[PDB]
Amino acid sequence: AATMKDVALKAKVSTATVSRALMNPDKVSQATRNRVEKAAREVGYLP
Repeated sequence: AATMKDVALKAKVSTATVSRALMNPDKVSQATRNRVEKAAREVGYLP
């Protein structure tokens, strides 16, 4: 019962990134970007 928000903290992404992920999902670092994609399937939750 995880959340895309909880993952941000786990991957120390950025309160703005995860928040922008719905506005402009093209600012995350390449490396951090690949992790998010995979991390998204794991949690499979991103309202």
